[PDB]
Amino acid sequence: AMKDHKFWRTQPVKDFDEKVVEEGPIDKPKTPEDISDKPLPLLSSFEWCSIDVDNKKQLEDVFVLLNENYVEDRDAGFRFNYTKEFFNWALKSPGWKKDWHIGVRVKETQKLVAFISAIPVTLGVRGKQVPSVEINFLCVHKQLRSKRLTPVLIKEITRRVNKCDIWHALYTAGIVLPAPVSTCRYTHRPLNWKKLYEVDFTGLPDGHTEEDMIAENALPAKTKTAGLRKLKKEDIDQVFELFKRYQSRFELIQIFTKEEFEHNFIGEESLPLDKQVIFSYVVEQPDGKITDFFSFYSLPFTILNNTKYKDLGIGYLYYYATDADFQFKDRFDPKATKALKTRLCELIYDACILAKNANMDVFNALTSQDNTLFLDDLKFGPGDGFLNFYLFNYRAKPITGGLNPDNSNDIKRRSNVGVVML
Ligand SMILES: CCCCCCCCCCCCCC(=O)SCCNC(=O)CCNC(=O)[C@@H](O)C(C)(C)COP(=O)(O)OP(=O)(O)OC[C@H]1O[C@@H](n2cnc3c(N)ncnc32)[C@H](O)[C@@H]1OP(=O)(O)O
Repeated sequence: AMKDHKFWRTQPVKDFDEKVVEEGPIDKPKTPEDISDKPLPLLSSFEWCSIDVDNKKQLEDVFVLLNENYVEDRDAGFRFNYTKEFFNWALKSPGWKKDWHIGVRVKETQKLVAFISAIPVTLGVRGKQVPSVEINFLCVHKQLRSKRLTPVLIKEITRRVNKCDIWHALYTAGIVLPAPVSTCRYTHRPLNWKKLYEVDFTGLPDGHTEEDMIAENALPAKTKTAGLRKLKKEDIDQVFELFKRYQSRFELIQIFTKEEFEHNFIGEESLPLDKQVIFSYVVEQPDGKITDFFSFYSLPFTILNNTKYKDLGIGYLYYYATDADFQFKDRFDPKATKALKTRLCELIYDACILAKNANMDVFNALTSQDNTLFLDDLKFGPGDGFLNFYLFNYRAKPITGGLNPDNSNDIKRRSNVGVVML
C-alpha cells in the first residue's frame, strides 16, 4: 500500500523505496510566525484539552483511556496497565509542557476519548544534530475508530510543536507507513515460564513437557558481574560520558543532556518495588572507574478472566553502554565484536536476573543497538511483532535494524538504531 494513504500522502515524509541522496528536512524552512496560534478545528461535539500530568484526575483519565483501549480485541484477556508513576517518568522529562500532552474530550461529558503526546529531544541522525520531538502514546477510543481522528491529532500536535520552532520528529509504529528509516523485531525472554504459559503468553512446543521449559528457562538467583550495583547520582558524570561514547557508534540516537540523562535513569525516590519504573545499573572497578551501564523499565499488563493471576510483569530492556570494545578502532573488527559480545552476554544475563528478581515475568528486547550479539544466546525468543522507525519532515538513508531478510537476527552487522522508544 503506497497511494492509499489519504493522510500521509499529504505529509512531509519519505516515500517507500525512495533513494535518498541528500539527507535532511523535507519541507522548505518555516518560521513560528507562519504557524497559526489557534488550535485546529475539531468535530463540533469535541474540543481540545491540555493534560496536566501534575493533576491527579487528568493524568488518571489518560492512563484509564489507554488501559481500556490500547489492546485491539476484548477477548484478549489482557490489558496494558499504565500507572501514574510510569507517566510521571515518561512525561515529565526536562523541557516538557502540558501543552504537548494533548487530548480530545467530549464537550458534553468531558470524557477523554483521544490522546497523543510530544516531548522535546535532540536527535542525532548520522552525526547531524536535529532539534526534534518524540511522539508517543497516541490513542483513540475504540468507539471513535476508523473515523480518521488520528490525522487531526497528528496535525494539531505538529502545529503546537511548529509554533515552538521545532520541525522534526521520531515516531515508531508496528504498522507500515511511508518509508520507515528502519525496522526491528521484538523478542521475549521468559523469566517466569510457568506463569507465562498459564496466562497464555507462551506455548508448549510438541515433544516438550512443562518441565523441559521451566528448567530450560530457569535463572540463577544472584548476579555474576563483579562491581555491578545500582546507578547513583554520584555516578552521573562518568556514566553519561561512557554512554555518549558508546552510543556514538549508532546512526540514530537521542542526544541527551546530563539533566535529561539523570531524569531518565534515576527514578523517583521512595517508590515500592511493585511500582518502580526505571531500573538502572552500573559496574564499578576497584579504581572507581565505571565501565558498564544497563537499564530496563517496567510496564505491566493486567490479566483478565484468570483465577490464579490478575497481573503480568513485563520488563523492557532499555539503554546500556560498556567500554568492552573501546580498545579497538573499528566496531566491526572481529576482535572488537568478540570482546563486546562476551561482555553484553554477561551484563544482560544479570539484567534478566535483576528483572526476574524484580518480579518481571518476561523480558522484552528489540534487535536494535548491539542486541543481536546476545539475543539468541540469552534465549530471547523471536516475537511476532516488528517495529518500524520513522522521521517526520526528515529524509534519511536506510539504517540497519538488526534483521536478516528472512527476519532472523543479523548478528554480524547488528543495528545502527541507537534510540529506544517507549
Ligand atoms: C515536527 C513535529 C511533528 C510531530 C508529529 C509526528 C507525526 C507522527 C505521529 C504519529 C504517532 C505514532 C507514535 C505512537 O504513538 S504508536 C502507538 C499507537 N497506539 C497503539 O497502537 C495502541 C492503540 N491503538 C489505537 O488507538 C489506534 O486505533 C490508533 C489511534 C493508532 C489509530 O486509530 P484509527 O484505527 O481509528 O485510525 P484513524 O481512523 O483515526 O486514522 C487513520 C490514519 O492515521 C494513520 N495511523 C494509524 N495508526 C497510526 C500510528 N500508530 N502512527 C501513525 N499513523 C497512524 C493511518 O495510516 C491513517 O492514515 P492513512 O494511511 O489513511 O494516510
